Amino acid sequence: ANLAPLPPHVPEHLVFDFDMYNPSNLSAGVQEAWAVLQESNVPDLVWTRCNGGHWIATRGQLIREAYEDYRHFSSECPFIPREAGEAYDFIPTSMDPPEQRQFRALANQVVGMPVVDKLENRIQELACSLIESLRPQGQCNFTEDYAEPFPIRIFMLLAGLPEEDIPHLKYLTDQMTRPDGSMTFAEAKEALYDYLIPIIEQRRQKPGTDAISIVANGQVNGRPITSDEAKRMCGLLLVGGLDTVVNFLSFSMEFLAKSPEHRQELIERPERIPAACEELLRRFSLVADGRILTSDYEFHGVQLKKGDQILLPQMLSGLDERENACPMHVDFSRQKVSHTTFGHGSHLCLGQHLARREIIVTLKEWLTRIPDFSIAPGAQIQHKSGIVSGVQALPLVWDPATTKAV
Ligand code: HEM
Repeated sequence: ANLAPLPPHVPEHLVFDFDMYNPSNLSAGVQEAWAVLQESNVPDLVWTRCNGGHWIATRGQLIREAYEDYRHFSSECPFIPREAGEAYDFIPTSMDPPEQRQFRALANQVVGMPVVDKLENRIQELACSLIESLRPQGQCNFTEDYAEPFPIRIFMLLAGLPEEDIPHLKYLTDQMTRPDGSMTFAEAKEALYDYLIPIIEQRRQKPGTDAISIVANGQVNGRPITSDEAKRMCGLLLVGGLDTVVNFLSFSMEFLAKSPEHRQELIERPERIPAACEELLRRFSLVADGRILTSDYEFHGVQLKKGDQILLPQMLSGLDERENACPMHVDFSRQKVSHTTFGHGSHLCLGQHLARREIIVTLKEWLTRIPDFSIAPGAQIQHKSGIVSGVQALPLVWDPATTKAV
């Protein structure tokens, strides 16, 4: 890899060239690959020369800490590389309190608990339809057959966007989280905003009841939201809607496809599913963004310099043995599932209730109809890493004679 020149103020012993877009031991799994940052030979706060050079807090306590101190760690540049953090202007994430506060309130109206509760029937229906549709096939490509359509259509439904725009939209968000080099972030950004601008003006003239209409005609600071702000808020919703649960579902199903005992457990004790959901969210956490130093600052003995970027992997907190014993083992009965999978501080994920709902429904509905399944033989499952990690393909197979329509 191409390392960037070690800045003068960075100690050589703090260097650890970890590449968040292509971790060295990715073949062992993306979480495993990131967990190497937590080995004994790695300091708690290191500096990677990769992707332009930036710090990485490797421990749950430091990640939580930095996330709570927005005064030193600004959300103004939350992505690595720097070009990505700059071209990034999403709302409410590119804002630090108290500003993001109002915008966070409005985004909550469109994805908050009340919306989720109201959409629960639709969510349940879709899961049941998708699964009953596959149950007899005796096989499927989970990533394209379920993980993608289930959450995305629910989001398209909630946003009032045609399911026909999904391919184009999904490619653009994936470009922002796991860049393939085809275009810069600013370009993926633009392409995404190009799609929204007309829609926003449209729903501004003729407001509807969809999320985009609600956002576009919402109010912030006691006054109306601008088209720009509406667009920046919606760009983020698109990413959360098309590139989060979509990826997380595959990590969990890959796992269940190999854990017959874990499946049996939720089959018999469905009351355990919400706990299983939280534990899988810990073990298969997948997000990693960060902050930018607002000024020179000494953190846990390390001298941080104004302008310095620091990755605070939400993914690492719950994997930290200091936070959970035997962090790599999945135990649905963990007395306390500690994690920051949905973030920490003033930017706690607003779509986590929807995510949990979607996850719990999948677990229940899938295991009901298709209790016994496994990964297709010879299949090699591969992961991908970035601001949000995912799974390349997930071929599953099963005996329809063991399934059952409900
Ligand atoms: C498994 C699913 C998901 C995970 C793991 C996840 C994770 C995250 C994380 C870690 C943050 C904080 C980032 C930071 O502090 O810089 C965040 C913020 C946010 N997420 Fe999610 N998210 C998920 C699903 C969703 C969904 C489905 C939506 C729906 C559009 C969504 C909407 C948001 C919003 C609006 C914010 C901004 C909150 C703020 O800045 O105050 N997320 N998400």
